[PDB]
Amino acid sequence: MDFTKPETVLNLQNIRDELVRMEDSIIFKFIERSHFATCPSVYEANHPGLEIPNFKGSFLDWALSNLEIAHSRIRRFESPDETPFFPDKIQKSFLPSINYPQILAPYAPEVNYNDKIKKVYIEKIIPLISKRDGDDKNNFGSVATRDIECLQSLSRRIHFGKFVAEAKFQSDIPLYTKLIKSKDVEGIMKNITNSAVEEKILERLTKKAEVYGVRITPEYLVKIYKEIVIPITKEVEVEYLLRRL
Amino acid sequence: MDFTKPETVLNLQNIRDELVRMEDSIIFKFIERSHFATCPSVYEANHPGLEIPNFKGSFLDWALSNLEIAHSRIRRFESPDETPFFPDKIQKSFLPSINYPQILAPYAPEVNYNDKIKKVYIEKIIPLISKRDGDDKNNFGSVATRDIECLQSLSRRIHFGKFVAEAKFQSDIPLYTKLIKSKDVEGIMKNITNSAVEEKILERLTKKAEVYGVRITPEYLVKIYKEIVIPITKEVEVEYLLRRL
Ligand SMILES: N[C@@H](Cc1ccc(O)cc1)C(=O)O
Ligand SMILES: N[C@@H](Cc1ccc(O)cc1)C(=O)O
Repeated sequence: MDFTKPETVLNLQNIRDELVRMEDSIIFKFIERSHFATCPSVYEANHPGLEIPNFKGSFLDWALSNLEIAHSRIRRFESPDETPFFPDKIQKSFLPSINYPQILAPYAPEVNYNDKIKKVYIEKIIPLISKRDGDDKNNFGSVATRDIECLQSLSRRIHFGKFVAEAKFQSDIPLYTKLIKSKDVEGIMKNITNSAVEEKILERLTKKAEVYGVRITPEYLVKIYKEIVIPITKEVEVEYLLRRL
Repeated sequence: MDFTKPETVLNLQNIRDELVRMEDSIIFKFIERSHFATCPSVYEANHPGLEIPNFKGSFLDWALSNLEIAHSRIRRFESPDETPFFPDKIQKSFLPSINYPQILAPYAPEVNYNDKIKKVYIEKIIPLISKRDGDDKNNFGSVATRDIECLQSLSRRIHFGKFVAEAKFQSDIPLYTKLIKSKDVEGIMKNITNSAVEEKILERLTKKAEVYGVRITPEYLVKIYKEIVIPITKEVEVEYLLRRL
């Protein structure tokens, strides 16, 4: 797959493979973060305790923004692959700009979920995967980096659902146009996902978790994933598809 | 293991576990980088082609330094765990300084291998693990990040050999003092490593590689590791130990 070649992106088996790569990650990112306590202070807004000059926003926010700025000068946020959490602060690169051919529909950028992702990460995911609850002041830096990477993995995967949904639409125009025209959510819902194949994916994902690393059993993790992360993946697909005509 | 508790660091089973975590990584970092071409320009000194203002040094150097500066403000380079590649440019943190009790001998900082690590990475490792040779200009940023992470994993592991060797020395003072006093390298050599246990580690490591991802077979990779990386690990142990009295 290459984002400079539409045909290679819209290819179903290719995306199929890409996801396997971007879904295994989120799982590896979670297993990493699961070695630290909850560290509420790392998220409490306005960074209570850290003397950050006029910064307003959690410690996590400062760190993530700070690291997104550093990562941008090397073209990280120019690929249709990446969507930053702080667009208003990412710098430009001293490397040549790459011509990425249009693949998705124009409105595509309007379909952004970043703020939702971080909200479920911090409120719903963290409490479940932490080693324990409480601030671990000697690891605020380690923990913060972990979140930034778990946020980065959740985003890229979730937002890749526009390509996943665009490839699908185009794989069967006649079918989707009808579903879309009748604003039939559930119709769309059942055609972009096969229970038979989704489960085998999760069965594979569980096996990876165990062999990788790991209080949190492999199967329990895959369910945290299946029940809090998956639903958001599909919200991007149906939103995109509905306004596709 | 906690670097604020000497007893928990010097603990043999703990380090045993830590390595398993820091050795599996290097392997995951290699499998990642193995999806890109060699990109010689990314290493060619003085960055031929990239208009970097008075910078002198490869593109990799600019990137790595740039990202080490960003990672430092969150205490990354204060833990006895991390040793930067560009000490003369890492900033300070706006977070409280952590009191890390002395564990290793005073001369410890003199035993630095960073420049060797990057030299074997770029000249010996890259040519073997790349998908192919040649510049892949549309990925110089992706590739560069991969190296930074493979450099970061190689370092932390290799330099952790001072703790690994200090724990050993202290685990059997009488034994090591004799070996050291006679400047008996091979003696030291055979006592810090058991062929029986080293192989089981590699056997385990191979299994991980396969299940993780993967031209480069799992077993072939583990050998690249065993033959170019391991030797440097032991060079840190014997150097440290020799000047331990
Ligand atoms: N664990 C230390 C040092 C550290 C910080 C950030 C890192 O990415 C790595 C290590 C801290 O949290 O202060
Ligand atoms: N692959 C693109 C964008 C990119 C850069 C750096 C990254 O960390 C990620 C993506 C590039 O190399 O320019």
